[PDB]
Amino acid sequence: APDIPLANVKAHLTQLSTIAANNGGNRAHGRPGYKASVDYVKAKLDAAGYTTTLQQFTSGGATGYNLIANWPGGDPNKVLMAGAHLDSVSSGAGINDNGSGSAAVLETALAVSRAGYQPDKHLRFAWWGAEELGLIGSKFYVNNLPSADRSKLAGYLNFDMIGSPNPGYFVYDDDPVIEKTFKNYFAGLNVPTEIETEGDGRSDHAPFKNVGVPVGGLFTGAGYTKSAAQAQKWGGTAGQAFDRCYHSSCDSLSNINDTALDRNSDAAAHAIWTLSS
Ligand SMILES: CC(C)C[C@H](N)C(=O)O
Ligand SMILES: [Ca+2]
Ligand SMILES: [Zn+2]
Ligand SMILES: [Zn+2]
Repeated sequence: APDIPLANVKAHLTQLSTIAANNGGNRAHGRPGYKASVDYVKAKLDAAGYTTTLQQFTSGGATGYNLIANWPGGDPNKVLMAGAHLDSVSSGAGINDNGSGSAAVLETALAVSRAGYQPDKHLRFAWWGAEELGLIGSKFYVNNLPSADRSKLAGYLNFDMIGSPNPGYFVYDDDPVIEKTFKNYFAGLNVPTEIETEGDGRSDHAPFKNVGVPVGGLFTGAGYTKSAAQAQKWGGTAGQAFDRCYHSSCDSLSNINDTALDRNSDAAAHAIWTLSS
């Protein structure tokens, strides 16, 4: 797998920050900042050769969208999916929650095209809308997939908050194969990892997990406090939240730790290449 360039990931975050600033200060469901985010991501994917689909749904009286991108080729009966929610809360730009996961998945999708990669399994990427209203977009996608198509899903990888400013390195403890793939990557960098407990079933992997699709993912921490033991293994500040700007107006471009964002973006590409062989 390729090394994902941190500068390219940060460039997507800068574009999402500008879109929020030009649209009222946020990228929330039912507000212009969300559709403008979808448009930026879709344009990059269409230029790289992906087949893109906009799935529309209505929640809380407003139209939301999911963006689904399929890389042509691969085994249609074994699909590997990776995704991230693209909406923010209305209090701010949502750069770490979840511009960080959205940008890492977008750059990995662009890396597949730049590399001319032809995977054995078919690759599909998704950006979910309305996750902040209760996983509405990912629930809509799973509820609308016929059972014949659900059985073709080999796994779903989720990236939701992967650039926290005072980070931890947490790996989901769901499917064992996906979990091991991420743990082995971090072992090679000599970065320890811990099992994800803070989020639980509170992100877009839940609807997939509930219907039997193997799931996994990465997380760097939100409102919980980093312990002394955690600061010893990862650096940062003990006694302070992993993300002091969670759901706040200060979740902006300065609310990102570059080392964590780079390591998690690289880990995402490593898992996507490894599991699609
Ligand atoms: C609980 C954490 C993984 C983040 C949560 N899913 C959110 O979007 O706020
Ligand atoms: Ca990198
Ligand atoms: Zn989130
Ligand atoms: Zn959130």
